Amino acid sequence: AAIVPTRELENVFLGRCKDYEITRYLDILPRVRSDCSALWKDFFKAFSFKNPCDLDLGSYKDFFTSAQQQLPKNKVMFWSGVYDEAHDYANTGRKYITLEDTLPGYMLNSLVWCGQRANPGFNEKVCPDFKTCPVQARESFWGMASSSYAHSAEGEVTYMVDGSNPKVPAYRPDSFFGKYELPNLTNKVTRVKVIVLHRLGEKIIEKCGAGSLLDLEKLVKAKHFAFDCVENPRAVLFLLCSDNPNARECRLA
Amino acid sequence: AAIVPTRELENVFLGRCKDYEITRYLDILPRVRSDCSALWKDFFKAFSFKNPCDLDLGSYKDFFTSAQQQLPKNKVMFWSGVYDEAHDYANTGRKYITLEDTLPGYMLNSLVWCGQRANPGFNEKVCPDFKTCPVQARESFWGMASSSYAHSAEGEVTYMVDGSNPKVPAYRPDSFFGKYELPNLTNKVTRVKVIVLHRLGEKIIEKCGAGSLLDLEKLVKAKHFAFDCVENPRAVLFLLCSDNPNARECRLA
Ligand SMILES: NC(=O)c1ccc[n+]([C@@H]2O[C@H](COP(=O)([O-])OP(=O)(O)OC[C@H]3O[C@@H](n4cnc5c(N)ncnc54)[C@H](O)[C@@H]3O)[C@@H](O)[C@H]2O)c1
Ligand SMILES: N=c1c2ncn3c2ncn1[C@@H]1O[C@H](COP(=O)(O)OP(=O)(O)OC[C@H]2O[C@@H]3[C@H](O)[C@@H]2O)[C@@H](O)[C@H]1O
Repeated sequence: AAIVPTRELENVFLGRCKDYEITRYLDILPRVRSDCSALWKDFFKAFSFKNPCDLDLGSYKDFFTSAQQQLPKNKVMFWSGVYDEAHDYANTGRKYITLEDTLPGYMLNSLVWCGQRANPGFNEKVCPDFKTCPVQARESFWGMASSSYAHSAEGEVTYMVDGSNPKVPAYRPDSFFGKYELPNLTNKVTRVKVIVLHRLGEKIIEKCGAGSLLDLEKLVKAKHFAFDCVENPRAVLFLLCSDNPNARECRLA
Repeated sequence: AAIVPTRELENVFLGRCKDYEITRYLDILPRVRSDCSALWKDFFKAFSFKNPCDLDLGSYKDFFTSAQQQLPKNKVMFWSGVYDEAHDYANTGRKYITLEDTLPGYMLNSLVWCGQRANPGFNEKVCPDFKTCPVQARESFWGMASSSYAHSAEGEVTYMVDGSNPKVPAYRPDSFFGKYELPNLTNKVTRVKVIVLHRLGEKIIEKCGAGSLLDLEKLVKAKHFAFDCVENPRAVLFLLCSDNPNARECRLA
């Protein structure tokens, strides 16, 4: 494990960008004003010719400004600890939007990149363990992405959490949700709908109305939002049951 | 009576190629030897500067010879009628490979294009509907696509079909599957396993052992493959029930 940057970053970013422009999410999400080139100048300038750890929460502000899309009322989803589950359920924009569906999220998803001072101004060979930079440098991209996404959310929002992780509560201030989403939700949000995942054949850790979720309910209420919570709603249980068919909580009548 | 084609077709095609090339199906599918630019050559030369209907089964043969990646033993799936449920089940290469997960597939999926013979060799305004073009010109691309895909399979293959369509038999000789995939399976293939879909709260139309599935079962046995069949296997079913959780077919116990 040495962190390997994405080869041909500009070309890959440009590809993804053009592809999304013309063919992805057309009626689910609006297009952005900026061409794929300017977005690049914007994304490049933020990290290039600077040291890997030489970045703040303001670095990519210009990019995120060009790249923000109006988000559909009531359809915005945040997730913690449940990447595969939340994304199957959200269903590629069809049921809910996730960051990964937005242009910015789509473009940069799974990509690895960093600066250097020497020409060319980005490092194509190696990249530092993120644990070695200042948090605001290491969070500077996806933190600002979350912030900007949460800011744009209107209506009901939905949040999917993991209620079975004995080592990690369903809700925590130190997650990205906790740090960058929940506190950035505007007064154009009305209700927070929490979906709690209860892993098949695993012990239930976080019940709804107790521990960290109650903690969360208090915060939601404090922000003058409406709040509700569900544990394993049907629609979701079945997604679950598909990968673990012979599972107990999937006994068909 | 006529359809609009995909804007900036080459940008889309290349962009896609580079995103596939660098970032998609890495642990799952291998890369091709050709530069993106070369894939764009064999491909454009097929339909370019011709009547929109001047296409046949061989037109794109070089493109499909180029874009052709070996396929992993046993993970290869065909479908007819059941698109979303098939790609849902397959799970973006995790459980099965679809034609759409492959380089040629990925690239052109959903795209609309057509030659004209005047500059620039393609029409950017308008293009023919389905029935408007002859059978071999309508099926030149996706049929040749299906051809190689099939030619390349090994071990167990998998066929998912619609068993609830009064208008269209689960199996057909004149489907893309029956015209192009089936005839081109090789002695390296050993078994064809069918999945019959039975849409929820809809009336069963076809069953294993019968109708076109029996026709099919014989055709298999005659090319010397083992055969197998199942109707709404639990794993499949649960996906279906996630969209219609209220349906009788999946009352929990
Ligand atoms: N798509 C992304 O690259 C990305 C990653 C994390 C979070 N987010 C945003 O914030 C929320 C999810 O993150 P969270 O912290 O609340 O829960 P989280 O703790 O589950 O986020 C971690 C998950 O995101 C990816 N990831 C792993 N390590 C990461 C790292 N250190 N930095 C960023 N992502 C990492 C993995 O899929 C991982 O399982 C979502 O609502 C989303 O909007 C986006
Ligand atoms: N890639 C396509 C494709 N792309 C668009 N379409 C495709 N059909 C088949 N294929 C391929 O042949 C098989 C399905 O063909 P067919 O049984 O005719 O699909 P069907 O379910 O009969 O085809 C459904 C519709 O989708 C169109 C068809 O022209 C038709 O308009 C698949 O395994 C796939 O490999």
